[PDB]
Amino acid sequence: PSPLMGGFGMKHPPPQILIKNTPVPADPPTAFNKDKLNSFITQYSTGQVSVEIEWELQKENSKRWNPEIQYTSNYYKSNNVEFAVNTEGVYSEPRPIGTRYLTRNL
Amino acid sequence: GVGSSSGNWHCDSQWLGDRVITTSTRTWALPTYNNHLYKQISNSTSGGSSNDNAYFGYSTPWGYFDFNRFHCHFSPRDWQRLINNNWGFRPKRLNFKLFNIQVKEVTDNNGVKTIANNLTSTVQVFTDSDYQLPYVLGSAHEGCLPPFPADVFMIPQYGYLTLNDGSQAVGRSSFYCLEYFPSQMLRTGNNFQFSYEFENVPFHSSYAHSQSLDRLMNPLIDQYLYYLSKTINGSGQNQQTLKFSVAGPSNMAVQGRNYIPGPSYRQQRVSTTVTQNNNSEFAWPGASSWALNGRNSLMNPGPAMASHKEGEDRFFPLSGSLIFGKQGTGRDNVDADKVMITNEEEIKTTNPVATESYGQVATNHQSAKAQAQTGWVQNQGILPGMVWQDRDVYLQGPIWAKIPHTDGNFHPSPLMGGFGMKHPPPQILIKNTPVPADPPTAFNKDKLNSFITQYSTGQVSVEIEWELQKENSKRWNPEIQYTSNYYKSNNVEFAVNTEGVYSEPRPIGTRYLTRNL
Amino acid sequence: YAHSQSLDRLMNPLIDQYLYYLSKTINGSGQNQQTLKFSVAGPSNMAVQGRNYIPGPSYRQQRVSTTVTQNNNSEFAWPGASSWALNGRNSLMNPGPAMASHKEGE
Repeated sequence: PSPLMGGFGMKHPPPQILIKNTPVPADPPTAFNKDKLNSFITQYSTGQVSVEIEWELQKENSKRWNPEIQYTSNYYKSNNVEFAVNTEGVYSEPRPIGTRYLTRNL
Repeated sequence: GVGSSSGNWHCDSQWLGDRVITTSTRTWALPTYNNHLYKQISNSTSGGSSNDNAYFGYSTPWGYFDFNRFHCHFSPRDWQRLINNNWGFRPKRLNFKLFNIQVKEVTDNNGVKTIANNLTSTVQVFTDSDYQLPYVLGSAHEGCLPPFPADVFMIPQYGYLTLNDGSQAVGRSSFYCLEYFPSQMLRTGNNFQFSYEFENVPFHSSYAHSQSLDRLMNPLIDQYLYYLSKTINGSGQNQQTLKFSVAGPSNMAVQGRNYIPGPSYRQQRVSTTVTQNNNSEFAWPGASSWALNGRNSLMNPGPAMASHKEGEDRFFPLSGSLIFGKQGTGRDNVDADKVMITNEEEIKTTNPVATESYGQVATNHQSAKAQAQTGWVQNQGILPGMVWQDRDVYLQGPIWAKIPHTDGNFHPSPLMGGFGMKHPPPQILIKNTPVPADPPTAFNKDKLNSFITQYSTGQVSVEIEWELQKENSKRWNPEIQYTSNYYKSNNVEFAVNTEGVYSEPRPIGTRYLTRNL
Repeated sequence: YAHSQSLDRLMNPLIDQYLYYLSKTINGSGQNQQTLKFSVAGPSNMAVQGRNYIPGPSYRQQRVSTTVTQNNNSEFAWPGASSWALNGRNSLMNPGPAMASHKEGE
């Protein structure tokens, strides 16, 4: 049951976290009306969110003699730095990076 | 504190063996009522009326909290669980919370409305725990908690009636000031709560009978009792005789019985196929009613009686059943497709049909001359040996009522359905404390007439524990159960539509399982 | 004590009921005008509201005026009286079930 787009398949994954601004009615009429209130004060909210994940690693103990292939940046000069902001403040990711650079036997 | 919440949102149901605990939270808004005043009201102030509609009373600046409807506590799925699996239920415990109070002030300039917080204002709340105020709950009024938990609702205004003579009052009339009670005062940051234990009440019967009261005998064995079967030998003069026969399976109508159907008060019969009705106006003139001090009141819904015979579900008693409105239905002269008419067909096994005579009685002495004469019984009171069922309760219907404080009563189950209690859940009264505007700088003895425009909002929570009575039937074949229909439709029943409006498409009773007599 | 409320006046005079009542059976004058119209029972029509409790039992009595000229010019003390029978003997229903003596102003 490994997910086909990649990753870890779990029967009990991290739960969904749901959030909502509590409605605040505007001034109701001074005579009773049984219909649900339709007039509300315009509101929004802001805040900080933190997520901390501990990951377990599995180290390599290869006996390969020659050097491996490694992900690296290229020294050649360019207008911008890869994985940084440009002059207008926009961050970008210039390429997809996988995980398979070290090698193992079958 | 201002920046700390006074309570959390609690809304679910727990099914714990023979108990179920329901919890509901809603958002409410409370305006200022009556400009903070007590006003005398009457049909004179309403514009006049007939004698049957005259009244005298008072409206107050207070509002009140009502949750006396089953959909305030049960979701449709929870109601399905309850009614498909239990013979009975009753309420045991109640807990009530009021929290997250917000008071807002409104300022209206020439062309702009500004709403701001008033951090130092208060709301007053109290419970009528000694039952000293007129009890207006138990009259099937609007203003309860909405069925859908996301709907924000407006708190209804409190008012009451007292003794009247036309539009005038007599010396026996009572005036009540609600400020003459101790109440808790809450700023934004305070909360209110209380607990209540229900009286011991009988379980509601969430079952139908699989036997009829006139079919309780063994269909294979004769009785050892005889009945008169013939009075004349044959055609001709002077043929008088007395012949007796054993009552048995071939003649079940004449068998001796130990118990008889309950009381009746006949209603007029109305067909939903309008062409079958008489071409005249008979809604008021043809209705059953009772009189009190010269005033006529509709007998509505009246004693619990079966709505119709077998195969006559198009007929309904004129004012013998609860009629609910569909979502979006108006208030004046709406068509039959806009309303929902309940039917108490499940009680036809013990209760007489609402639109029929109870039976026949002898009205003379036959002799050799007068023949035997009988008369119809249109209203039959209680007799020893009578059995009956009470009216069913509905997901949209009321839960409890207060039994009037009187010398005597009989079977005080409320006639619109539910649990009758001498000490029901108390009334909960709430009001925004008046905040005067700027007073003059010279003393004036008159009471202040200028106030800051304010309203309040908050959350309310109600938790009820209910005791259940489980079925242990030995019936072999499967029962009837409430179910949804698989066939496709534009909307889902008991859900919202594309515009966000929740609706309840039908009334749901409680009587699907079966029991013997 | 006496009651300061009437059994037919126990409702809130400001709020409608959520129950309907049949209000019209004919559209208007003429033939074949049958219809069914329903209305909300509210403060304007208190006589048709649904109620939970009803007045106690009755056993009707003959009415006698202390202004004698208003009474019928005949003897009706025994013949017009309410009674019950037991083993062929008639007894006056006296005083009988507890009922209100008269209407308002009578």
